[PDB]
Amino acid sequence: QIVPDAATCPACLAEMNTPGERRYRYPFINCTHCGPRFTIIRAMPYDRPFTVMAAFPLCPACDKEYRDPLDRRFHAQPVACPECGPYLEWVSHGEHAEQEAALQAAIAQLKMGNIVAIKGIGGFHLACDARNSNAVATLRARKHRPAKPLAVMLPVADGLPDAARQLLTTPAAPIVLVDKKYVPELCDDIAPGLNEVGVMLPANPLQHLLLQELQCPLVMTSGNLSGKPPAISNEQALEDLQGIADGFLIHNRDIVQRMDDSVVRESGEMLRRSRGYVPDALALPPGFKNVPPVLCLGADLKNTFCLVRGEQVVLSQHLGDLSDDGIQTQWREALRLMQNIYNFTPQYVVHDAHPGYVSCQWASEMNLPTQTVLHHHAHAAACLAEHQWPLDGGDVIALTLDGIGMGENGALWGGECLRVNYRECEHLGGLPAVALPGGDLAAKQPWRNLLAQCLRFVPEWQNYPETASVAAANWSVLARAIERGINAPLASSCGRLFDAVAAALGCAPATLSYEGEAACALEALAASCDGVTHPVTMPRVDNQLDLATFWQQWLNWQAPVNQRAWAFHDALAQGFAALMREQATMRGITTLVFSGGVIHNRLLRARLAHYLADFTLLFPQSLPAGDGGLSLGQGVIAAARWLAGEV
Ligand SMILES: [Mg+2]
Ligand SMILES: [Zn+2]
Ligand SMILES: [Zn+2]
Ligand SMILES: [Zn+2]
Repeated sequence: QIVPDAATCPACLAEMNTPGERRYRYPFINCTHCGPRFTIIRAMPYDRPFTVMAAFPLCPACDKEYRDPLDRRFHAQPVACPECGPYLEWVSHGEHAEQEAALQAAIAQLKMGNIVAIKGIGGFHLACDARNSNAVATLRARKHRPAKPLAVMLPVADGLPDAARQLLTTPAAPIVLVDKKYVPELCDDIAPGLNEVGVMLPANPLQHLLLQELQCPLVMTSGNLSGKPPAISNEQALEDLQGIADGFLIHNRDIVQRMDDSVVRESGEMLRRSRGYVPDALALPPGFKNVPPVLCLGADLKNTFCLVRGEQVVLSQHLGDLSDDGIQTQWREALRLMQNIYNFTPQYVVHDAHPGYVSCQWASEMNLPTQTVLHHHAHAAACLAEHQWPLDGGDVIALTLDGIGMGENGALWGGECLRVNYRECEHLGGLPAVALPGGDLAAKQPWRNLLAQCLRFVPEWQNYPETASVAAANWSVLARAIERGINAPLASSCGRLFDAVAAALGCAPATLSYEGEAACALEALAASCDGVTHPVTMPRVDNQLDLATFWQQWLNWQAPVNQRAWAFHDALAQGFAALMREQATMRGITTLVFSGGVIHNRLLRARLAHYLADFTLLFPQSLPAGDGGLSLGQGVIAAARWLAGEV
């Protein structure tokens, strides 16, 4: 069996720190229990000749250890020592070094407040002293990332809550989001405007050597260019990162598979499932058996694919935005190895119903029967599958909250109440559909969504101080485009409503630098409020939330910004709760499901659970609520349709 890439174990770490050991300070020490796996395999079977390590014949001392059945390194496929293995290389503007000297050059650069690219297990990181305001601002400037929070590597987990330390020290070694109050050493440009910081521990020998030396937190963020796939080869690292990194700590062991760090909350909630979890298979729910080989393509953002067969499913690592330049190479290499590992040949392909998706174009190149699944049906089903809801388990009422997905008859959904089972999705109601002014621009500039909401729902909107910058523009050109349906499609998007409220509070920049930045900012603001008595509501009118009443009460309820943010989350949760209660009770449904990327909002979860104590509630935990779990949903739905003998 192949197991996920694993953090250096205590025994290899001790061997590495023991003077006189042959592997003393060797940055590529591994044994049968730890080290790279999925990332160094060319083809099956798992055997040194079919791994990146075939290039390095073993010295006799190594080979004796590889061959002794009682030795920790028995059949350690990528075992090596300094005599026979890979070695470090340092590259920096006409300066070069190797081995221990390569390591010391990188350490001296980091200590001086410089930024170094470091080769890891599944790609390259950019690093610098996370206490150094100057270094962190220079990294943000060079990478054009003014806001998006940076992951930080700490030497140890001391001082973090027990739940965080437990997750941080598993073989998977994820990034764990922890309250920033636990880590005062971090300069304030690490996650500005947010309440959490992603911390990780050293999990490969090179990282242990660095942190043992530096004894301070290091920014350890992905080594890529925005809009491009991460580098996995030295040449592509050297090329992509030359404007950013002051020097490069690289080496000559190949990485064959892109594998980003996994990201979880301290609570155990999965955000990004990659290194340490891939390629572990998951058991399908009861009633799923003898399923034919199905390839599920997932969706266009935060992509994962899924292989479904028998009574199991296996998800790929995070592969990013499928629209990015040359991402198909990494996607394809990941598909090849995963199919090789599981001896899998698909008979069917399932993909999203949006005909404009890249993933849909890729499906048509495959020469297999294809089928389509609505985006929000798949979110809801991934959450049912994760909770082991049986094939014949019965209908639930689902709340699927995200930015935008294609719904029935070409509609753009993102804030819907649905009656759902593994075969059917019936739309019951939700947010009103509101123009996205400027189409793709509506996700980047929150004021567009505020304008769209004001035009539809807020009489005399120009008189409110919340709308001043909008009001002062020549917004009437945009208003005219909106009336005429020119690049202004209607969407009932929960994410765009967050954006509209964030625009009205002024709590993100006018143009955003990353997807979801305004919603994250609004939630961080709301979470500093412990709850407040307020008059803001979102009544139910038929089967939609009445935003006219909402805006009138919210815009006229003066209070500190945190309390206004809180009141929005509370009113939205109460209004959706009332919709779901009526829908579920009158159909005799006792179980509710919640899914979509907006459901990663902790305040909204907590408020929903508060108003829906009379129901059994299913939220995602071991898979991402967002598009990272979508392939799974597609897979259980295709399986359930086949199992029913559907045509
Ligand atoms: Mg602390
Ligand atoms: Zn080990
Ligand atoms: Zn050796
Ligand atoms: Zn989605």
